[PDB]
Amino acid sequence: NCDIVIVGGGSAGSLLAARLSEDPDSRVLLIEAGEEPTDPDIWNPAAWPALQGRSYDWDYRTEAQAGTAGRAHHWARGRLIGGSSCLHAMGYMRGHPSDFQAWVDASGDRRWGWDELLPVFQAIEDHPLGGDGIHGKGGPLPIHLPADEVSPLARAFIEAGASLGLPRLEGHNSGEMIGVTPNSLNIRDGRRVTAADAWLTKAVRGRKNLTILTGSRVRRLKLEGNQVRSLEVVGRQGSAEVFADQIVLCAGALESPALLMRSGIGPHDVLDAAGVGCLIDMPDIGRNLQDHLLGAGNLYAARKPVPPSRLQHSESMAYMRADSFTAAGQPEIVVGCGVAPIVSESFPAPAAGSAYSLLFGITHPTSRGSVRISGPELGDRLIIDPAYLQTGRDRERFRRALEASRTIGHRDELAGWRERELLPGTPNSAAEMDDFIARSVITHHHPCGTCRMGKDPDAVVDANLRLKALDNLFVVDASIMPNLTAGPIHAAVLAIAETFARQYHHHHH
Amino acid sequence: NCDIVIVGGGSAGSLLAARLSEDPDSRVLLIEAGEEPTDPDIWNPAAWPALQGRSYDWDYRTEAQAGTAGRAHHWARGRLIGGSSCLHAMGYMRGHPSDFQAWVDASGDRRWGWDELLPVFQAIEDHPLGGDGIHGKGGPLPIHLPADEVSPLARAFIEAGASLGLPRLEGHNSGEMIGVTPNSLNIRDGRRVTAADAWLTKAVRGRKNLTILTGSRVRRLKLEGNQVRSLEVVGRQGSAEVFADQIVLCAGALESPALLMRSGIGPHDVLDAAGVGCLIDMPDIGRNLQDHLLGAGNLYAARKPVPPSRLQHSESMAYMRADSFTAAGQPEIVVGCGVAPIVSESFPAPAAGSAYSLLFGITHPTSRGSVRISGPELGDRLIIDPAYLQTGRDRERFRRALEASRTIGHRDELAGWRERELLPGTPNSAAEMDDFIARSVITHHHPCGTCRMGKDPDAVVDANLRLKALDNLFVVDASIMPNLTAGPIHAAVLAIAETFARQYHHHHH
Ligand SMILES: Cc1cc2nc3c(=O)[nH]c(=O)nc-3n(C[C@H](O)[C@H](O)[C@H](O)COP(=O)(O)OP(=O)(O)OC[C@H]3O[C@@H](n4cnc5c(N)ncnc54)[C@H](O)[C@@H]3O)c2cc1C
Ligand SMILES: Cc1cc2nc3c(=O)[nH]c(=O)nc-3n(C[C@H](O)[C@H](O)[C@H](O)COP(=O)(O)OP(=O)(O)OC[C@H]3O[C@@H](n4cnc5c(N)ncnc54)[C@H](O)[C@@H]3O)c2cc1C
Repeated sequence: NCDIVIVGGGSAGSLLAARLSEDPDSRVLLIEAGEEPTDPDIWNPAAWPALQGRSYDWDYRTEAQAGTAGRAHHWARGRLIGGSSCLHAMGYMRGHPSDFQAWVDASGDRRWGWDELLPVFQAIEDHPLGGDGIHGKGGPLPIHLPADEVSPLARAFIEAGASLGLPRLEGHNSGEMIGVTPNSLNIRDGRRVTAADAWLTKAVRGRKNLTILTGSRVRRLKLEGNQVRSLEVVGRQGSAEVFADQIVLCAGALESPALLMRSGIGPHDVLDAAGVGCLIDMPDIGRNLQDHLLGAGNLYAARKPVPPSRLQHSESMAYMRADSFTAAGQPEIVVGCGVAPIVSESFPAPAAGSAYSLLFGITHPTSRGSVRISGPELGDRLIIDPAYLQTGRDRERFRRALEASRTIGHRDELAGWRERELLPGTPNSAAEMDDFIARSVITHHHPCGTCRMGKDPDAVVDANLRLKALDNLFVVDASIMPNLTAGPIHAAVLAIAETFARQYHHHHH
Repeated sequence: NCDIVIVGGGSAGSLLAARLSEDPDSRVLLIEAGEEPTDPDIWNPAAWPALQGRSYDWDYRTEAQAGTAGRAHHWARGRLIGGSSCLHAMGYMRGHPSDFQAWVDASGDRRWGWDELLPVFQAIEDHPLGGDGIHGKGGPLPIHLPADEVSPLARAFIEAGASLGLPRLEGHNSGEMIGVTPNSLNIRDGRRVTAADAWLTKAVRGRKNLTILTGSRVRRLKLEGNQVRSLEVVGRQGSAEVFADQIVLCAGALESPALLMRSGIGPHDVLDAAGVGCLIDMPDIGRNLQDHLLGAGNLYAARKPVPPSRLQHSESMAYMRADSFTAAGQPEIVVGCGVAPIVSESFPAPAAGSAYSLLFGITHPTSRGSVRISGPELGDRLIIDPAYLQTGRDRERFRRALEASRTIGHRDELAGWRERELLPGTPNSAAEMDDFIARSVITHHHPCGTCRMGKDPDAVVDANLRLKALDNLFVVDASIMPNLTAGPIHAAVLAIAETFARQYHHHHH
């Protein structure tokens, strides 16, 4: 019998399959819904917005969002070995130490603090500042600090921000995140590196104690007593039952609580509505959904042609406080330089090369949404409501983000690039700004929180990532995050899986 | 002062004048030796062999070639806006990915690899397969895939090759070059399209920051310190001095190293012999000259009249390995179907309509020749020795090419066209084959390599196309190619200029 089954071979799942199978005494099975990657374009960094909407994208549609001008949103997730890492903008941001302090407060466990995560991040990273005592050296995930390849537009953006008082950082990962810098990227020798590339190497896949099962979707967990006894797996040509001593869920922010709910584990009323028998009433499963938004966008017509970028198109995020460009601390808002004229569907697209967008957002939304299954079946669509822009705090912070973006946008340092502002123009009121923001915001693609880790009775998992009501079931992916990190969450997801991997090797047999 | 002077308005120069002047902050001067095109016949695709030997052709004469039965050869180059593109057989072949791999090995820079050149080619091309993720869409250079206009002879040729195992391709540009297909052509609405037509549009020529100076020959570059300070330009009614911050050489495979040598930059001994003072001893300038040859030809008497072709007369190149019609990979030899009885001057011409030639060649000659000035003046003839057929490898490969041609030529699929083989007949020995090949080969018109890009100390330019000994001087044309591509080199030349154009917009002010 396999000692451990991992469900979902995305970011967290790939790390786990590799790290757990390092113990030759433990048999590991990885079950992944998608196929093995065959698309060449996904290893081309500049083709990243061009692969969602394709075969290996799950492509969800949220409920209409009252906070975003009644707009419904498309959430793209990866369905292949590598998960969302094969689709991602490949930016690497650990987050800010204060982001993780709130995890310690929520979990009651210092292992989720910056100080304890430091060696964890280090184990993950192969970073050119390795030796720092801060950044990792020799880890499987390459971190690349762009310098020469940074587009001239992005450099002018960086100068604009620096001149307002933002300090110059080397990447966002030293523990200091407020400031001005090119985003660090998971790139090596010009080619993007996925979590699957980094951990699921030829050598790893060759291990006898590791089995990878692709094209295979886990439909239900089967319970006996206080334990998961088996998994029903649906494959191309039939379903089958897999037995395991320990089960780790890595299906991501949407698919993990979905699998739980299909299995009879979740809010009783939701399960009833979906026609699923309730075996374990867990009211928080699917709740506390969080995501970052980006206003698309503070659009500027360009004085000269904008090139299609030597990198990943969103080259530089400037995190900052909402009220000052000089103040330090935990970020509150962000403005990013987009070397593509990125706009939501509420706006006509400008001819390519003719314009660029400053993207603006808030780093720690207080809005909280939910996901729920609509039926027992795999193909029954999830009901996703991220509750975008529902709180006054989120709306107000968003106004400051927009203002900050326009302030950076109109700097002399960008006068070589800027012909004029196309969007928003000049709103005369909070109402008009709110309306522009509502029409412009799009997902930053960081859903998380739906199986929240916490020390309170109704949290979904405890500090050890164990589902509270059962004894051999863990959730180890974005779904457990008590709160969003300031920026992109891939690194935090990887850190979650690595601390779980360590915890596992630490206690078992 | 002009920020940039471009020398030579041929293929590379036209692209550069257009692309660089897109930055309205940079003043661009294009200096072209020829006049503006006035000859109507050069926009008639079937008149292409009829315009060389005319007013706007430079018409060089090589040294007698010991490897080609002591024959001297005529090299025709364009002298007009558009350069060699106004004279060309208008075939479009990117080359094979392995061709460019050797550029990466020579330059030490991945930007010269197929993967990096892919978007470059894409930016250039307006191709009916655009959307591919391979072929370009919307670019200034139209690529036409002939179908209905392909002559019946060429179709029979294609069938002949297909029946031996060659796969059917749609053009040569997907990354797969071995196989059978009509050549793709730079044609739109029946009319040929030059590089000048494509990039130097009315709108482009109307820009205030672009000056085009025709009838003007650059005689010398003037040096101060490690920089070019000015150019001596010779016009119809006198000479004059032009100042510039940056100088880009686009004078082509012969005229670029010539201008360098006249300027005191080149092999010290060669400059002495030509009576030019040596300011910078650069031994490789003028060396590593490469060119493709075509045997003219494997001549067949026709069973019925051969029409003067609805296209460009050489409609179909079949690239292949030398030892098998079924093997894939990088080409080694080529056989092309000529809907004209093309023969070298060593053979009497057959009456028009009475015969056709299969043209045969090797794709990657290992022979290396040289160009050198014979004096300081513009009208002092270049000494050109391409060293045709000097290596045993080139001679041996050529025998396989001839054999392949005769094998295709005698196929049942061509029995409707073939009356009998006129040339070579049947040689009984390697010696007799070598002699026939030596008398029959003519230039394919792809000279290149004379200012070779490389990472070694004595290369002429570095990976960035900057002349190694100076700080503001670039060479951006066929002269920089480390090696020939498998087929015609226009696309590669255009790719060279486009990656330079991108590199320029990327770093300056
Ligand atoms: C377009 C896009 C761009 C992004 N860019 C960035 C970025 O630039 N920087 C950053 O930090 N983050 C980025 N992210 C977010 C980051 O990629 C994700 O947060 C991270 O990959 C989450 O990892 P995960 O393990 O929680 O889930 P995933 O990586 O999504 O993995 C879940 C896996 O489980 C599989 N699965 C799901 N259900 C089942 C089932 N029932 N049975 C079997 N298998 C199943 C899925 O097919 C998938 O492989 C981006 C996300 C997207 C969509
Ligand atoms: C007859 C013929 C047919 C061809 N057919 C094909 C084909 O079918 N497919 C293909 O891919 N390739 C073909 N080629 C090759 C292709 O045309 C050339 O390789 C390509 O045009 C090279 O471009 P270039 O910029 O390096 O030089 P060119 O296009 O030759 O441009 C050089 C320019 O510099 C100018 N110049 C030179 N010296 C000076 C000076 N000192 N001062 C000012 N100006 C100067 C010249 O007048 C000319 O305009 C053909 C070539 C020929 C001759």
